[PDB]
Amino acid sequence: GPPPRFQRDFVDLPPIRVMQWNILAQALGEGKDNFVQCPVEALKWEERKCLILEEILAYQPDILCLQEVDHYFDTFQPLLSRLGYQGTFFPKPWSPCLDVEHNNGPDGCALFFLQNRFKLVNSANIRLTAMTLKTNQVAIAQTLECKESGRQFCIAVTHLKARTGWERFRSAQGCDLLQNLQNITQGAKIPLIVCGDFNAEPTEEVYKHFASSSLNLNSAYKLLSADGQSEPPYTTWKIRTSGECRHTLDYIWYSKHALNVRSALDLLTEEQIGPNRLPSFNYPSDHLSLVCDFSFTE
Ligand SMILES: NC(=O)C1=CN([C@@H]2O[C@H](COP(=O)(O)OP(=O)(O)OC[C@H]3O[C@@H](n4cnc5c(N)ncnc54)[C@H](OP(=O)(O)O)[C@@H]3O)[C@@H](O)[C@H]2O)C=CC1
Ligand SMILES: [Ca+2]
Repeated sequence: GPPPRFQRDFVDLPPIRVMQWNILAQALGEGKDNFVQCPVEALKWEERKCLILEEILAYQPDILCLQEVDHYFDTFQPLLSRLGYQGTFFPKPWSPCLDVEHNNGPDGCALFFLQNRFKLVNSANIRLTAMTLKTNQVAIAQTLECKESGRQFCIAVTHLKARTGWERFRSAQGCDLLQNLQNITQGAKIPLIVCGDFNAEPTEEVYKHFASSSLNLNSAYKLLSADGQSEPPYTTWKIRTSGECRHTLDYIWYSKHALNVRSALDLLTEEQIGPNRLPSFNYPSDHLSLVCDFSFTE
């Protein structure tokens, strides 16, 4: 069928468009994930590189928050720079990509913004800790200033520890991240948007901490549901040796009292995604991109 970027629609709910995407590290896609039903030819870097850029070009985001970026310096930083994006990259200290014999270096988080829209006010590369234990996961938090209005806001991207058995570990990481954002936003004086692959479904403690934080954060993709009270049924969908995995791990959190969600990019239906799920010949990651338009209240 056609590329998913031709199937997904924006639900209507100087806007700022934020895109959240775990793009699937090249070294991990070929060497560790064991996508037993995705053809190997669809995982080639040249094919994936082109599909990732096409997704970004389709949605023309003002802010791009990425995880699992192992081709920052050779691909995404130079190419997106030519399109007007300023980039920041922060690698995991011990990336699993380094376990692959022909990898392209460590993966990590990246944060891109359109230079002609925003001025960079401050930036922090945060190594997440779990009750003071130094972990292998990271966050980037930047304060930006709108060059037209003068409004400042904070954008953060993170990637938490994966897999079952790390629920308490993820909760501690999230608490550290929230603690950092408390400091950077001066007690919610600055509006906040947090993008990440939290590697946790809404039933996990880490989700509840974000949902009950005094930062007053809402999850943007809940607004796709009828009453706006439920997270989407999935943000990642693939088939491993272990079995078919379909769950919600990706979120865009936002200051409920300071930002309004104007739109959200809808999900694929079961019929549209195809029997072989993601990734595929027409989509380069096992996670769907999340895209929302925000506006400042009043
Ligand atoms: N540098 C070196 O020399 C050595 C590296 N290692 C270590 O391996 C460790 C792994 O790194 P870490 O950051 O903790 O990675 P995580 O445990 O947090 O996640 C594993 C990565 O593969 C994806 N994934 C999800 N489910 C599975 C699965 N069932 N099987 C395989 N992959 C899956 C995940 O994506 P998603 O988020 O979407 O779920 C994720 O990106 C590192 O600490 C590294 O130091 C091991 C030996 C030597
Ligand atoms: Ca992955």
